Amino acid sequence: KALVLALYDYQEKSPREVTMKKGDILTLLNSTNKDWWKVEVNGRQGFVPAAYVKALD
Ligand SMILES: [N+]
Repeated sequence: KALVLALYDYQEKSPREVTMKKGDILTLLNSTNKDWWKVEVNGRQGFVPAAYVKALD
């Protein structure tokens, strides 16, 4: 699966979200929504704002 780059820190604020740090390389799981993408960070999966990551490939 594709990788995305965290452009900002984001702290999860709902049970379906996940936290990321700027510079993190996240695995993209689902980009079907315009605003929230499902990613894998560490060993957690959840949603982060699509604007706060950049797809690499
Ligand atoms: N998290």
